[PDB]
Amino acid sequence: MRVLVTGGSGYIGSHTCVQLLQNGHDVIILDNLCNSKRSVLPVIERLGGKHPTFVEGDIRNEALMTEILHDHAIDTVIHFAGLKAVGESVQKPLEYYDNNVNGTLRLISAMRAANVKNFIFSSSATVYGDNPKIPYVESFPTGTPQSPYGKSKLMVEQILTDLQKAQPDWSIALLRYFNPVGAHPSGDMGEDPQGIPNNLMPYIAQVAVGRRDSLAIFGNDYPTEDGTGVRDYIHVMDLADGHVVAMEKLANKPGVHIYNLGAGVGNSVLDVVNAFSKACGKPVNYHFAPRREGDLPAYWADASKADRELNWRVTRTLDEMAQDTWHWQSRHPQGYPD
Amino acid sequence: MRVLVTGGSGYIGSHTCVQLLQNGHDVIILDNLCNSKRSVLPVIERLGGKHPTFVEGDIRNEALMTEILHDHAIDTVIHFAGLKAVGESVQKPLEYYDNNVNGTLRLISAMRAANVKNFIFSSSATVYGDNPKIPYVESFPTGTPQSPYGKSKLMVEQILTDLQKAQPDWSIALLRYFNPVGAHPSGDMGEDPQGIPNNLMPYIAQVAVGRRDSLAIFGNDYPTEDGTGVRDYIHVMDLADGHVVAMEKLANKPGVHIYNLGAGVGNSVLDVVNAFSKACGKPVNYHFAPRREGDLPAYWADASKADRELNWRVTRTLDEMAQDTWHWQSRHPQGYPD
Ligand SMILES: NC(=O)c1ccc[n+]([C@@H]2O[C@H](COP(=O)([O-])OP(=O)(O)OC[C@H]3O[C@@H](n4cnc5c(N)ncnc54)[C@H](O)[C@@H]3O)[C@@H](O)[C@H]2O)c1
Ligand SMILES: NC(=O)c1ccc[n+]([C@@H]2O[C@H](COP(=O)([O-])OP(=O)(O)OC[C@H]3O[C@@H](n4cnc5c(N)ncnc54)[C@H](O)[C@@H]3O)[C@@H](O)[C@H]2O)c1
Ligand SMILES: O=c1ccn([C@@H]2O[C@H](COP(=O)(O)OP(=O)(O)O)[C@@H](O)[C@H]2O)c(=O)[nH]1
Ligand SMILES: O=c1ccn([C@@H]2O[C@H](COP(=O)(O)OP(=O)(O)O)[C@@H](O)[C@H]2O)c(=O)[nH]1
Ligand code: NA
Ligand code: NA
Ligand code: NA
Ligand code: NA
Repeated sequence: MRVLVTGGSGYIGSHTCVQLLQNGHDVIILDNLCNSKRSVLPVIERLGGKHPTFVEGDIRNEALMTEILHDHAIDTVIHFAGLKAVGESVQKPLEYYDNNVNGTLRLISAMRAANVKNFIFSSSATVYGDNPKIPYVESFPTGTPQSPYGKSKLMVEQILTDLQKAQPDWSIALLRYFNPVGAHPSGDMGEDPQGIPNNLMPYIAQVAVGRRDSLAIFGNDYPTEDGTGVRDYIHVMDLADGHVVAMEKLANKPGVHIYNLGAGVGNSVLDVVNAFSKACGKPVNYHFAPRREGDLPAYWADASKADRELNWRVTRTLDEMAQDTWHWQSRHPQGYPD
Repeated sequence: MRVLVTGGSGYIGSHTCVQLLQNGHDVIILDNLCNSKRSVLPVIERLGGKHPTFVEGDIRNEALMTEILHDHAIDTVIHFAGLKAVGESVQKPLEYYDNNVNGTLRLISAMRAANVKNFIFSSSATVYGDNPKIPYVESFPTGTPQSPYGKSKLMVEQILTDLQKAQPDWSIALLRYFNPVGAHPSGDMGEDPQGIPNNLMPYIAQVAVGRRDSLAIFGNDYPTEDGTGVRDYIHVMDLADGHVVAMEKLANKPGVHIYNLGAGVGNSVLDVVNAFSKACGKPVNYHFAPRREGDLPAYWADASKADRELNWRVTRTLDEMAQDTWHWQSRHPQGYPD
């Protein structure tokens, strides 16, 4: 199929592009480079084994999106583009609503204009809000996300749902992500955050590579087995594969298809730390710090629906997640070149 | 004060502009004329007793909004501009999210750019969602609106709330409207809907003027005293006054100030019909039809907060609402001239 991958040069999108190309799809990447570099492009092509077309541009530019869509006879769109720093979202709400809410709105309006009706959206477990029932199941009513970031995702899910009701020929997949970690097994493609990493894995990795002193573990008094927060970690390669399957199986199948994409099990902060120390060959330095504002103690996905309906399930392990991350971090300590 | 009134040429905004001018404020009206006519302008000036500046333009145009704001040294913004046909919103969701969500986002981003930090937003009782507890109180957590229109309003309230948290010097009033009816007592300014009116009052008025056959009363089997739906009707003049007070009293008072603006009591469809028959001097023709999709049986506002904090309360009656409406309808059967 002809697929437009917005945010295609970023973390999850890069890996997704590789798997898409491996599957022989024609890929057009759209990215504004606010959080990624052109240097990942040749890596995508090499690992994907096929050239993906790249367009530098912004999802907010409806006219350009329309042009791209038509120009490339796109059949389906995978939408990864947006902002995702939770804390920053609290500080700069407008930029989040603009990039995420308006950004998606501009893109789907362009789709309408171009007659494209298959969409895959990068959603989030934040949409469940403060749900005491774990694991989280797609059948659960959404809650109230605590940050502007979380809210922006839930708002987009609602807008897409309304759009589908109004244009019932559309196929829209709402893929709810949990905690994506890992890197392509080659060690040549991975997460390349700028500045202080907000997520656990990359932070640990930077401590391990020697850039940082100690990992601050946010809270050690939660009602979990070891007192640290528990999450559902998923290897970016499994996530990428889930996207290829969803795209292939849902294209032209009218409806709003919601799926949690996660491993279906929880791991604590210590479990992750331990796996990484094991991977890197040295004990990762860490200390206990106060709980992080707005954090939930524990949650993980219920991934039965994706297994059942798409025949998709994770295959990589937590150790692999840590190992692949360390491999990338260590092979490319400065990330992608400028 | 110097106030920018978006949607100023529409129903509620026109009346608000009149009262603002009467209070000696300098008013700048911004409207795209998608649901109003330039012919209301001279009426606003005449009834307001002072000239309001008018700019034809769109809230979505951030650059223009910014320019206006600066050019006119605006101190505060009253935001009435947006789309509000509920049924159409279900059919054309994108236009609603764009005009309402993105439209407000563009406007407040322009405000940021221009250093304007006082805002008044036209909110809605739809934000309470399907709340069984009536009357509705500001202290109630919001619910889930059933239409794209309802959702767009709640999304804006959330975005504004986040904005205020991030720029705590801002003063933002979330004015939740219930069922605005009536017309300026002069009979020369009123609601001028195009095509079939969606709301009860105007529909009744068109039946009365002879344009329509019979009012279809949506449902007669609700758990209400007479079996018809019950709502909180508020005279547009009281609503207008509430806006002047809110603007004057909340300017430069940091926070998110939420107030329901309603009469605080409920009236059924039959009560409204009866009041109008009385006003127009002839029995209004009507029949019972099936319930309207998504309608709630009964709800009204709890307006104690506005009374207490702003010393504001309604003063016009249901009869006045009907009378003023008939007066306008009858004096100007073709509405505002083209
Ligand atoms: N739990 C969660 O909510 C969860 C977990 C991770 C990622 N996600 C979502 O998955 C998506 C991909 O995440 P990621 O980790 O790859 O992040 P990322 O920052 O690496 O990728 C996003 C890409 O979008 C691009 N971009 C940003 N705004 C843009 C715009 N306006 N126009 C064009 N390009 C733009 C960036 O330059 C970047 O290459 C995002 O939507 C993210 O919010 C959600
Ligand atoms: N229960 C409720 O939710 C409730 C009741 C009535 C009205 N309201 C809200 O109050 C406001 C005023 O309502 P009204 O009855 O006066 O409606 P209205 O249609 O008469 O007024 C809206 C005005 O906004 C203008 N407009 C629309 N989109 C615009 C845009 N993108 N840029 C510039 N101008 C634009 C229209 O031309 C019109 O003059 C609206 O926001 C409406 O949704 C809410
Ligand atoms: O420097 C860090 C980053 C994260 N965490 C914890 O690691 C888990 C995952 O955090 P992350 O921010 O990566 O993603 P989230 O689960 O919030 O989407 C949570 O329990 C966080 O409290 C931590 O202790 N230190
Ligand atoms: O042609 C109409 C319009 C409205 N209504 C009823 O009148 C009340 C107010 O309807 P409206 O659409 O004006 O506003 P809402 O309360 O939905 O905001 C509700 O009980 C509607 O079911 C009716 O019976 N016939
Ligand atoms: Na429809
Ligand atoms: Na670098
Ligand atoms: Na802040
Ligand atoms: Na007319």
